[PDB]
Amino acid sequence: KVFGRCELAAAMKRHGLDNYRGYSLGNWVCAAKFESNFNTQATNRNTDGSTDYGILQINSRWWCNDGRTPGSRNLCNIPCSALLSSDITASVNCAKKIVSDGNGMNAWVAWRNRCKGTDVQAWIRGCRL
Repeated sequence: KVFGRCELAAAMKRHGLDNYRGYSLGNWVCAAKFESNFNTQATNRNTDGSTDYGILQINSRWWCNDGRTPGSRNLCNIPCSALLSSDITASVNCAKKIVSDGNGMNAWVAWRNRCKGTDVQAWIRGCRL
């Protein structure tokens, strides 16, 4: 399903992402906007054969199992399909592991290229949170 901007901000906050590892809610909303356009069902195949899943485009190379990414891991211990649910719990929980991995939100290349350093608070502006 496709979240509204404020609807996703609220859901992310409810699931504990606001200021998680020091990243304000606007960072998370901005990342989701450019990764998936707020669509939980978003998938994209990578050149190496791995696939990115869900609102935060989490990659099967490391984080989830899709049964078709040779040599990969499943560090979030979930089927990649869980990342496509209308319920964002699995995506949020896995994102918390990813952002704790060492490079912070730079793990999301779209965040680094389109969100990092910008006025990310604009993404939650006007939202009842």
